[PDB]
Amino acid sequence: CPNTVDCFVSRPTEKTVFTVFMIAVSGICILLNVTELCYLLIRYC
Amino acid sequence: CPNTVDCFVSRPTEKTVFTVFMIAVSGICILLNVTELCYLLIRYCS
Repeated sequence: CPNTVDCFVSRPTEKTVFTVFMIAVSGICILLNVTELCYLLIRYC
Repeated sequence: CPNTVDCFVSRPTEKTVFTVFMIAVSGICILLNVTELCYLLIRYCS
């Protein structure tokens, strides 16, 4: 590409919406998995 | 034009050759007119 070339993304807003959905659910899934580890690591140890 | 755009000149070498030719001949015309001042001045200086 000569110098700097401007390029344009397809459906940036719709992709952002679905990205936020997947990141938020993954963060929730992390918390749901940490608590189970916390419960299992207070009885045994 | 977005950012910097590359553009290409038509016949740059041919145009440079004629540019040098015009500049050189104009410089000669300058010298050929300065001497006429010297010839005119020495008449009124001596």
